[PDB]
Amino acid sequence: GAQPADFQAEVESDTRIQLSWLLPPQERIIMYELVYWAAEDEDQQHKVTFDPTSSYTLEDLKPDTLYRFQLAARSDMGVGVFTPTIEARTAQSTPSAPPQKVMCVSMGSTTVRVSWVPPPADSRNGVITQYSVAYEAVDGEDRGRHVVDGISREHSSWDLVGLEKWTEYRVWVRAHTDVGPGPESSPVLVRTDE
Ligand SMILES: [Cl-]
Repeated sequence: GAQPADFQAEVESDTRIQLSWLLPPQERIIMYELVYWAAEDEDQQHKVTFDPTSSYTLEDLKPDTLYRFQLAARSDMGVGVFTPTIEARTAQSTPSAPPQKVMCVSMGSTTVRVSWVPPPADSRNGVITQYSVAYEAVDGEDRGRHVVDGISREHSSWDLVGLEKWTEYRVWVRAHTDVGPGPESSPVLVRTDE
């Protein structure tokens, strides 16, 4: 079939982009071939073939990723040439994995230093914009969770202050993008001095 006309891409979400084009005039269209790839990894292309239609929503894409697309039409006369490339970028998401390497060390009777590294690069789904640290006493009177947020992305540690003396705490660390919070780490236990 003829090169598809008015081929366009619309971002729908962090994982979905809708492609659309014109139905070809007076052609016995049989199927379409959609070739797509991430701009950052142009050696890895994907093709999906499908029955005739004028729109296709690609799903399960990677968040915050610039994608490129080309479309070809197969008619009873065979497959034609591909469209020029078009592009669209999926939205960001929240992180899909916690901060890694979480450690806690007592720094006195009422202070604990929490340290971490960012979640793996492929699970950030956007630029990491803040961290939060949650803590909860294991024993003692206040058994509630307390959360410190707004920790800037350049921090790799944070001091929890004002804790109770000789008290054990659970500590969890969580990453955020502009979209919102990701999951928190598995808890690390730490006890204050004296
Ligand atoms: Cl929390």
